[PDB]
Amino acid sequence: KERLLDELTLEGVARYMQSERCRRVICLVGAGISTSAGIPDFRSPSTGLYDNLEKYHLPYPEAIFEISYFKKHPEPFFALAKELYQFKPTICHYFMRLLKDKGLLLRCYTQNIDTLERIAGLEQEDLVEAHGTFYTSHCVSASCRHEYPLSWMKEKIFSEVTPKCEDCQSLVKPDIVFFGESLPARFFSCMQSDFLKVDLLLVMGTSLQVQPFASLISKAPLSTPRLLINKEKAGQSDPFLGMIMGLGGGMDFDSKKAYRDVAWLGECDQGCLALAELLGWKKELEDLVRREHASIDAQ
Amino acid sequence: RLLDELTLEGVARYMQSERCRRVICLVGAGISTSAGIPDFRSPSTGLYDNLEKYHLPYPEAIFEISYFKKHPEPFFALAKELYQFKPTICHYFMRLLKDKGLLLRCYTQNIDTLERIAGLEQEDLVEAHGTFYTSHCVSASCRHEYPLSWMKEKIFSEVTPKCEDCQSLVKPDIVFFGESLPARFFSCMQSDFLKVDLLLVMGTSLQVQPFASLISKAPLSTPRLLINKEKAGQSDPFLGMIMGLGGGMDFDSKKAYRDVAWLGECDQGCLALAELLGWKKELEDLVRREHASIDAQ
Ligand SMILES: Nc1ncnc2c1ncn2[C@@H]1O[C@H](COP(=O)(O)OP(=O)(O)OC[C@H]2O[C@H](O)[C@H](O)[C@@H]2O)[C@@H](O)[C@H]1O
Ligand SMILES: Nc1ncnc2c1ncn2[C@@H]1O[C@H](COP(=O)(O)OP(=O)(O)OC[C@H]2O[C@H](O)[C@H](O)[C@@H]2O)[C@@H](O)[C@H]1O
Ligand SMILES: [Zn+2]
Ligand SMILES: [Zn+2]
Repeated sequence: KERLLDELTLEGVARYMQSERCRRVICLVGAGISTSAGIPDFRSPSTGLYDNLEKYHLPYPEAIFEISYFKKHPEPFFALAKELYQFKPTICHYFMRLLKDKGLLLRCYTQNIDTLERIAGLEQEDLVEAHGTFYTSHCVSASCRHEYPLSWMKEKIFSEVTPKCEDCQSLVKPDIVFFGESLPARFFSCMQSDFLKVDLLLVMGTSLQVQPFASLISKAPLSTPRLLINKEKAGQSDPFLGMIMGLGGGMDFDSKKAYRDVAWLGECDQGCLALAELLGWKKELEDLVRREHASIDAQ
Repeated sequence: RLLDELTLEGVARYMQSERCRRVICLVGAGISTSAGIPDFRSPSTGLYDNLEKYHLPYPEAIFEISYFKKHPEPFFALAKELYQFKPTICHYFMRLLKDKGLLLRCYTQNIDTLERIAGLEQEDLVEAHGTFYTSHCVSASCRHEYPLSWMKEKIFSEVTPKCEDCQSLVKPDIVFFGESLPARFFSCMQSDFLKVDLLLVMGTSLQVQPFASLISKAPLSTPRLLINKEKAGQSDPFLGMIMGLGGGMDFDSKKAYRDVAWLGECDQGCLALAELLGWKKELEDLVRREHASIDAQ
């Protein structure tokens, strides 16, 4: 339990990052880093997806990604799946690409399934897609588990055909993680190793409202500084009934005892630009975004 | 490793040793079922399966602070509909721990007061999910306290309570979803869990935070005995899990070292351990005496 930051501010963190002790950075990201791109997050008021599902007549919004409700009524999820089937990465994404190219990125653990991380240039080794992906789909039966490709899933989706296994006739779904579902093994293999020697955590665009992902901030050493770049504070709350975080497993930005957590409130993109400038990468970042976006438009 | 075998017998042997000086009990609604009080989440019998008459979006809503401010009628309806019972053998076993200087603390999620009626004192107790005894206005600015008498009159009168000052809702200090827990929970927690030699967990599903976190707060060497109808706290990780990652029980893996599950009724598990400890007759005599006294208006 050591304080490495000279001051609990973005500036202090930048200074720390340009030190030699800071070699390994883990990024923890959610849907907030993609809103600037046109993709809605989940729990933002009025705007968020969970406030926009009335037409599916769910008992509650999370039901649409809940494995039991799904097996019982899979039609809504696939309707929503086609209703929301291109986007470009954000400055946040390319800031993470920069971290990678500057040899500071041990890993990015993401809750998103938009693939903007890959598109931003991150490779699979760099990525833990904590909540799955659409690229591959599987028959839900544990015996069968027959794999099916993205082309097949699309066909079924836009063909408005509820996918079934050609073999067992069971339901087939994309390997995105539903509530009640187990997370990809890679999530666990990479976590056991990654968090033992991490020098900085960068949390961005997440409300930290789901487990086990929320536990990740607790897995880092107590000395490891943690910076949240988010429109609102997350992970900091007094203990209340139904809280997601484990007791003492959250962030401490403001208490008298606060020593390693820093909260920059605003758009992810602007926090990333600010940090870059403090680091001296602002024009390199800008040029990376203009170039990549340009190269994208050409396609 | 402190337990010689992961069995009730190994726990009893450990408890008779000199290394077991302080015991913390963690209890839930399952320790009160044998007295006629239903739990929350047991299928069909549990309360959350018996709230259809209130037409809730989900059962927990009836104890959720937001739905409550929007729709306070169902709660009070239930509050009078569920407004006497006697403590069970499990409660008196905890009283027995108290009488033998082994009980550091009992943390309870229950609000039925059978722990007090059973003979536990305020200092022995952490009522983690509050109490019906006192009631407060929901406004943080107001926070006008009201007595049990006030709340009863209002409830049995079918009168939705309002604050005399701000006209906002008034509710008993039982902890709803979204509500902060009593400060004493955290103050007692910080000190208690540095010096606990045994966790005894009874009659809870460990499905709500921050109470579920308490098992992770104990030292890694401290044995943990669950006495419950079903195994609790031991699950593979999944999206939506309540437990923090690695914060649960390990009864059955190859790496298990300290956690033991005794599956059955709480009263029978307490009788079995008592027997093992040589306290069974003393326990049965305590229960008989105190129940007799109770019957005596
Ligand atoms: N443009 C932005 N700039 C900065 N912060 C933002 C921005 N947009 C949103 N935020 C903040 O970003 C946060 C977004 O909160 P949430 O929408 O809950 O997204 P999640 O990724 O954490 O959801 C996790 C899981 O929940 C689901 O069940 C799925 O399983 C998901 O995988 C909020 O604090 C916003 O204020
Ligand atoms: N007679 C019995 N003997 C042994 N175990 C029993 C018995 N009866 C029930 N059980 C077990 O007892 C366990 C009771 O499970 P739950 O019904 O969730 O009660 P909680 O106290 O943990 O609820 C915690 C909070 O949740 C609410 O929101 C309130 O806020 C509560 O404070 C089950 O596993 C049964 O198998
Ligand atoms: Zn199949
Ligand atoms: Zn008031």
